[PDB]
Amino acid sequence: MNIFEMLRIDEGLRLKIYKDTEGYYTIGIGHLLTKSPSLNAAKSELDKAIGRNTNGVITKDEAEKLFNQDVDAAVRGILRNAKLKPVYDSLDAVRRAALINMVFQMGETGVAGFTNSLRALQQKRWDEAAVNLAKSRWYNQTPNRAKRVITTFRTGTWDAYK
Ligand SMILES: [Cl-]
Ligand SMILES: [Cl-]
Repeated sequence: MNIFEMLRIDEGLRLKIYKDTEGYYTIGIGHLLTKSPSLNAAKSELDKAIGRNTNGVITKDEAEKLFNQDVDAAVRGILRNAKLKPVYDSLDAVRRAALINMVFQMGETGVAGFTNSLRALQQKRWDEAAVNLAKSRWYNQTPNRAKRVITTFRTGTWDAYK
């Protein structure tokens, strides 16, 4: 298992514009298009993203290309974030994947704010981190996905995804 596979399971794959868990227009494998309430605005952001008039539909290859960029951007924002990088550098391969998942989902800023959980992860206090991560709007809005990531940090295995 790896990051791609992991996120592919958490986000799914949709080839037409859809609303995410927050009601925002999205496409592909969790590619957010816009927070605006307008489908037209979504369609425009979509064509700009793919470089063609899509009519709000893309192909699988196109979804995968957006995914590749998105995963890459997430890793890179982790590496540039002064709060995130030290954490990521301290972790093993499997837990690094869980930090990337959260960043993909919530954005770097959102993640950099789990101050307390970051500190526990960095100190390798697994159970403490897991408990703290659960006290979040994140866990209350998307509990099954959050439990999966949390278990990942707790155990350092892919068990939650098999
Ligand atoms: Cl260490
Ligand atoms: Cl809470």
